[PDB]
Amino acid sequence: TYQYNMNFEKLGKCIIINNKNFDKVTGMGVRNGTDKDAEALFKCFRSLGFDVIVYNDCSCAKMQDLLKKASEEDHTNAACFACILLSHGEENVIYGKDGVTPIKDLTAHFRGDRCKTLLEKPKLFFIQACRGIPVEADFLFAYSTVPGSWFVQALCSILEEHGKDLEIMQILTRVNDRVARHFQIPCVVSMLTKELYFSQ
Amino acid sequence: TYQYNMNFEKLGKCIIINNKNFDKVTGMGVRNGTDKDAEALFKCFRSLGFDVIVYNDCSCAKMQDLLKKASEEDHTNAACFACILLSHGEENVIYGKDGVTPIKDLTAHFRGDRCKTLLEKPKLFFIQACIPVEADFLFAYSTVRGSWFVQALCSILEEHGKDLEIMQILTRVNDRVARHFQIPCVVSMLTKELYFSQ
Ligand SMILES: *SCCNC(=O)c1cc2cc(F)ccc2[nH]1
Ligand SMILES: *SCCNC(=O)c1cc2cc(F)ccc2[nH]1
Repeated sequence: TYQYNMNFEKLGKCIIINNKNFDKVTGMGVRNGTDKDAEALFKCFRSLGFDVIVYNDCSCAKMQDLLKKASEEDHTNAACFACILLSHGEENVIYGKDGVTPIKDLTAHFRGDRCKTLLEKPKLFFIQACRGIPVEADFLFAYSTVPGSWFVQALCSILEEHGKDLEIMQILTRVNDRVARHFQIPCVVSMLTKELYFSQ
Repeated sequence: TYQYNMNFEKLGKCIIINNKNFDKVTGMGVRNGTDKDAEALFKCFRSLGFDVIVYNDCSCAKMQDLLKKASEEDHTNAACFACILLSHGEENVIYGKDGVTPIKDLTAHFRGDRCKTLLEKPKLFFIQACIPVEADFLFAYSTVRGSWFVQALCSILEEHGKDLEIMQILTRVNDRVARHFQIPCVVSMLTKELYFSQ
């Protein structure tokens, strides 16, 4: 078929990492408005049919252990997997509370060879990294650099109105448009091999 | 307004850089089959409706001037623009005949403002090598008859280039080369849906 099979017991997991406060040492300030993002997103993704977990002010070691343990779960009865990262960022790196880890190490755990239960299933990453290569099939990255957040608000609004009738590329194209109309722009890196509808 | 407005005199320009033979001083081999690639691409994109021109074994400066002059042209009557790159590739950089040149420098000429006539219109880059940012750019990037990527892109486009949206085409391309076994990507900064008709 031309779209991902969605006939599973569940839609799948949605991990939200909400980093607001950072250790003085990192020279990063409070990320005001992120709670509003985190909350809109969890409500939104809950409503699509995801099982949402929300983590807050995580260390670098937590974000790593967190995701690794998620990648070691049994995803057989799930349609897909989503992870949302709201934090500080610089080229190819995301901030924990105590430092900096490469976005690539975070996503690497969900790789065909190390996460057999999610093979041929979409793995979704929405990164909202304010202050500034995992090349494998069925990955998708929605990265935004624009400083709740415009990107996050737009994602949520389009998703709650069209989440069940549009394909992700359509959703995220529309998102790109309105963070663009508010006037930087978000992007989308797709390695997807089918079309993705969150419905049945 | 959910789709890019295609109502113009022409679809637009489509430059093809087809680098096969490389200057000794780079120790880069003959890219056999890149000619079957470039011919496949020419016929396909011409059939979509692009004004296609093919340039062979371009040097680094040729590639730069090609694209700068290209951006300097008047694009008032065109729906969009498309560049296809067939070469050797490393990290964020293409090869000319006479060495290497960074991808971004090629697209820099087409930015939001340096090419005011292409503003609000899709600039498509199809790269087959073996940042940067901005509204209405799209990259289809691959690593490896001709290459599996090209062969897939041409077949799907020959068949659905007139009824499917750009992202649907490229997703099918992705799936197709994946079936053969690396995987092509799509970087999208598009703000609308893209159809090659109406
Ligand atoms: S929002 C994605 C950020 N930029 C990239 O990751 C990127 C740009 C680009 C351009 C190319 F020609 C090929 C690959 C590529 N990745
Ligand atoms: S074909 C593109 C290869 N990888 C990238 O260019 C890439 C991956 C990635 C992941 C992100 F979270 C953000 C941007 C990004 N570009």
